Amino acid sequence: KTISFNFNQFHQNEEQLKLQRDARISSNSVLELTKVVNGVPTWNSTGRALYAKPVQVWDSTTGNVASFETRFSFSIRQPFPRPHPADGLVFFIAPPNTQTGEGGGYFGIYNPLSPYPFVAVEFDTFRNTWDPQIPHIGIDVNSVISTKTVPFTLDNGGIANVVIKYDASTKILHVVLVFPSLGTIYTIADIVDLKQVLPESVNVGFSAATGDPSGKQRNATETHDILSWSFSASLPG
Amino acid sequence: KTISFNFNQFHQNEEQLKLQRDARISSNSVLELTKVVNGVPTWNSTGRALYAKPVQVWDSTTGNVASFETRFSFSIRQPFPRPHPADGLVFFIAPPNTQTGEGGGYFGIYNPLSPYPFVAVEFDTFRNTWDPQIPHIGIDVNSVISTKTVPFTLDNGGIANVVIKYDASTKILHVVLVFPSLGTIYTIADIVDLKQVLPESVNVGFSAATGDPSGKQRNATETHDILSWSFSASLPG
Ligand SMILES: *[C@@H]1O[C@H](CO)[C@@H](O[C@@H]2O[C@H](CO)[C@@H](O)[C@H](O)[C@H]2NC(C)=O)[C@H](O[C@@H]2O[C@@H](C)[C@@H](O)[C@@H](O)[C@@H]2O)[C@H]1NC(C)=O
Ligand SMILES: *[C@@H]1O[C@H](CO)[C@@H](O[C@@H]2O[C@H](CO)[C@@H](O)[C@H](O)[C@H]2NC(C)=O)[C@H](O[C@@H]2O[C@@H](C)[C@@H](O)[C@@H](O)[C@@H]2O)[C@H]1NC(C)=O
Ligand SMILES: *[C@@H]1O[C@H](CO)[C@@H](O[C@@H]2O[C@H](CO)[C@@H](O)[C@H](O)[C@H]2NC(C)=O)[C@H](O[C@@H]2O[C@@H](C)[C@@H](O)[C@@H](O)[C@@H]2O)[C@H]1NC(C)=O
Ligand SMILES: *[C@@H]1O[C@H](CO)[C@@H](O[C@H]2O[C@H](CO)[C@@H](O)[C@H](O)[C@H]2NC(C)=O)[C@H](O[C@@H]2O[C@@H](C)[C@@H](O)[C@@H](O)[C@@H]2O)[C@H]1NC(C)=O
Ligand SMILES: OC[C@H]1O[C@H](O[C@H]2[C@@H](O)[C@@H](CO)O[C@@H](O[C@H]3[C@H](O)[C@@H](O)[C@@H](O)O[C@@H]3CO)[C@@H]2O)[C@H](O)[C@@H](O)[C@H]1O
Ligand SMILES: OC[C@H]1O[C@H](O[C@H]2[C@@H](O)[C@@H](CO)O[C@@H](O[C@H]3[C@H](O)[C@@H](O)[C@@H](O)O[C@@H]3CO)[C@@H]2O)[C@H](O)[C@@H](O)[C@H]1O
Ligand SMILES: [Ca+2]
Ligand SMILES: [Ca+2]
Ligand SMILES: [Mn+2]
Ligand SMILES: [Mn+2]
Repeated sequence: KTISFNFNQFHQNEEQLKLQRDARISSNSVLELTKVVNGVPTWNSTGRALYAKPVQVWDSTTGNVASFETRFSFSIRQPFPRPHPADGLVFFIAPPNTQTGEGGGYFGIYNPLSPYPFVAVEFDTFRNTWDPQIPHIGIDVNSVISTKTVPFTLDNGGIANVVIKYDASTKILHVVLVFPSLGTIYTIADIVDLKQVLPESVNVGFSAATGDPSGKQRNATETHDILSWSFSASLPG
Repeated sequence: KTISFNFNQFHQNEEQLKLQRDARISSNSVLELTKVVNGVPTWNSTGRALYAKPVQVWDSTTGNVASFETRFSFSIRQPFPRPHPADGLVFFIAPPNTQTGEGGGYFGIYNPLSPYPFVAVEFDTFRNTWDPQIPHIGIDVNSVISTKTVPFTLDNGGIANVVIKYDASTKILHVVLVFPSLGTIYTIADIVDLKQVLPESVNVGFSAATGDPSGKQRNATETHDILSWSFSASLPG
């Protein structure tokens, strides 16, 4: 069939969402993935938002795979330039009913203990041992070690428009990152076989994380706000 | 092996540009692919601009194929809404030393009498018998009958930002079309093996065309201006 939803803004206690950990909805409508107290982002924070109902990316009966397009706007404000903001946010697809994973450079989607598959598009702002310079957009498959990455300069506190598109017939997952205020455009694409790494039904959502305590740096933090979000998927048959 | 060039604007008879047919450079720096007399675009016009030097997309010795990224800004002003603007502009890669081809729906890159391979990204503004709804972005390979197309709404006379990127390792050619004034974003991608369709050395450039006389409609016209252009290619070879 063909599912599709769309939030032009968020309402406190959104029946259509599942907030986890530090994820909250501010009074003025934005989805704050990581904690921010009195206008200031704190470290040691991790949160995710999933769409309440599961979506079917493929049908084992027909063998068909769904194509999808999702658009969202986010904003990352980095109050403390030194020594290094962290960690970033990601959009991900995962099995339904998963639980927040490790924080820090794992964005809360990777769980070393009990690893579950996931396809995610990351917006990394802190350089871990496995990362190339930052910030960078990355395409992750079952691992936080991106298959493809591309650098980008962040518009601190500005608005970012993202477009993620998946064409099943070509298996191409292409993402676009635009900062309207700077007129800058960033693009990245890679081949991904959803049918090969994910179950027929999945959850889609966001996950973010601020500096991990082990880094011993309270400054290692930033905001991870989601302003709007629309999703559309087509599974012929 | 990295080649690259940037034009933040164009100047009267530039050293590194080969203008063909109606293509000219206005006194105020824009590259006008098709004819415009006294601020008005005319029909029966065709013009191309090629980068003076040839670029190497692949080496037959190593078998390696180059990856590349090119960005440009164009503007299409359609003064006459009825009966229909035509025909559009394209960015293309082709064997070196080619001559302008047929105009009209062929954008000046296809020559029925002496065909030559070419890879192109088109912004089609007229609907020929082989065309789907217009306007649309299309990826063409040796034919003006796109392998993949996506519709888009034009910002009449507005500025358009384009980003074309080719990743050799995945063979993915992804293009992004942004209209900053409307904040709209369009994206399309397909698999293309340059090594399979083009020679080692090629020319890169633009080509446009206005209504063909056979259409018997002088209003079938519009402008095809290129404001800026940057190109970068990397051959590991
Ligand atoms: C953590 O972020 C703090 C807020 O930006 C930094 O402190 C600020 O540092 C400025 C110069 O870097 C200085 O002008 C400000 O007065 C100060 N703001 C306040 C009132 O705290 C801090 O920078 C360093 O550490 C602080 C404690 C001071 O020693 C500064 O002189 C240092 O530059 C950031 N900590 C770091 C860099 O690890
Ligand atoms: C469409 O444009 C062509 C050139 O861009 C015209 O052909 C050229 O016309 C010139 C003026 O008539 C002539 O000096 C050139 O030799 C000739 N060269 C070419 C490319 O064929 C073409 O047709 C001409 O113009 C029309 C108006 C008639 O006068 C014909 O006899 C000419 O061939 C133009 N077609 C039309 C219908 O405008
Ligand atoms: C060819 O383009 C012309 C310029 O836009 C069209 O004329 C304009 O038509 C408008 C309504 O279509 C009218 O409000 C404008 O005043 C007029 N502008 C001028 C000075 O021509 C033209 O439209 C046709 O021809 C005109 C003279 C009228 O009879 C209209 O009813 C016709 O549609 C366009 N011709 C076409 C569509 O083939
Ligand atoms: C990072 O954030 C944690 C919140 O999830 C803090 O611990 C809290 O959660 C633990 C379970 O992991 C609970 O047992 C505690 O009640 C919570 N502690 C607090 C903040 O009230 C965590 O705090 C540190 O670690 C916990 C286990 C306690 O020892 C705290 O005193 C200690 O500060 C926090 N880490 C840091 C470095 O702040
Ligand atoms: O600043 C926040 C970041 O914290 C972690 O990043 C690593 C670095 O901060 C690194 C510094 O050398 O330290 C790592 O952990 C330490 C242990 O704490 C220490 O006991 C010893 O084992 O060495 C290691 C490695 O040096 C931190 O993991 C997060 O992983 C990162 O995402 C940021 O949030
Ligand atoms: O008006 C601009 C467009 O002109 C051509 O488009 C074709 C169509 O307009 C088509 C009508 O359906 O007519 C074609 O030409 C006619 C000949 O004039 C006629 O003698 C006979 O051969 O039939 C054909 C139609 O097949 C036009 O070519 C351009 O092709 C298009 O790109 C626009 O520029
Ligand atoms: Ca990281
Ligand atoms: Ca056409
Ligand atoms: Mn990364
Ligand atoms: Mn077309």
